[PDB]
Amino acid sequence: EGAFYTREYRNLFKEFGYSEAEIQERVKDTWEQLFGDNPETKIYYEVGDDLGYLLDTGNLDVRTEGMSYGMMMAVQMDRKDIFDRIWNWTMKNMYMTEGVHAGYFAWSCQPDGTKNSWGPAPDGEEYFALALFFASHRWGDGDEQPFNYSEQARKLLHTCVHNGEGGPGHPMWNRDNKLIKFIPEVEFSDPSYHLPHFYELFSLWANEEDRVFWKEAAEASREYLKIACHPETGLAPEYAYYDGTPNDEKGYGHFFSDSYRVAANIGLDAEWFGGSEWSAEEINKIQAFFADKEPEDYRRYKIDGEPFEEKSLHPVGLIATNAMGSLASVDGPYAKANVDLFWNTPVRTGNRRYYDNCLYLFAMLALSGNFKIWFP
Ligand SMILES: O[C@@H]1[C@@H](O)[C@H](O)OC[C@H]1O
Ligand code: NI
Repeated sequence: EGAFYTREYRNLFKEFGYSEAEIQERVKDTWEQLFGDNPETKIYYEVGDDLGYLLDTGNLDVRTEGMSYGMMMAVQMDRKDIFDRIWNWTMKNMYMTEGVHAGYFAWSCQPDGTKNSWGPAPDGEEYFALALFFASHRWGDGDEQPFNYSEQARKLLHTCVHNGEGGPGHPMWNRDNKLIKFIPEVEFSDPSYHLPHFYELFSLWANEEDRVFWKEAAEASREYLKIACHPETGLAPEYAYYDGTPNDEKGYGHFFSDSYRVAANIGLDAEWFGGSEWSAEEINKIQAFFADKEPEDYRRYKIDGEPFEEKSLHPVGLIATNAMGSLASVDGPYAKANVDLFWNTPVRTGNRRYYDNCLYLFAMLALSGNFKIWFP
């Protein structure tokens, strides 16, 4: 039974022989390297006395993906000051009050706050919402907006499901199949975007009129992942049609950057809401596929396993996600090897560190039993 029921979180590092002391030190060090004053590795930048943001070092922009990640990270680390700085920046510079996407958040902004687009990224919206629910539960709803956390979360999720009824907007979930979409105006998805465990919680805290829908979304996402992941390799494409097959129209139909998060999501869902036969077997397939492969040689692969000449742009993130997946198969034949590989992998430096490091800290929290559900 998941931690949702027991309220006890598995410390996989510890179960695999690591000392509690070293684990505690490592988790804190990972945090400082990302949010502290460590230019070579940090991804979080403070601005003034009330603003802050995560920088996509590789594209020199601020993404809701990063901001939502930063907020989730801050609440897990019980750092309201960081959470508030980031959320404040998001509402001030990313929240859109105009255009067909009003009510959502511009997916990419320049460091000075200027919007690069008026299009949103659904995976950011879903992270903002849960992060906000957790903030409300850990610290309580702030008196002045937009710090009225739970109200902002329910408000945002309302838009995500009902947008397009009272106007020209589009919902972020297809109302018929209950599946999250790549972006509001398309009818296809992105496997890494599916977070059944997040929806389960939304089915408890979102507006009551949508609680049934969210329970249905969680179930729909679990089924979706079964058809999206290759049956032999376990690899999922970055983009995929609702039918499950890859959408390679623009080159996103293979196993690359986006895809890595699938294994992490499966792991966290298993820890929160319980393991499943499918999840364990899925992780065993992915890890098995990488068992005879060296990090320095990780490539972009077709989901059937065929290798491209191109190397993985974020091999450290891949390592972190495969390790985090071990939560869905603690007795798997490669579980220990993956956790050890991650432990022996340093936080990344360079202009491509952003994505790797985000996946890195999430894996560190989850594997140490510190990526928890915060109840009212
Ligand atoms: O924003 C991320 C980008 O920084 C990385 O390079 O590829 C995956 C994206 O999600
Ligand atoms: Ni030590």
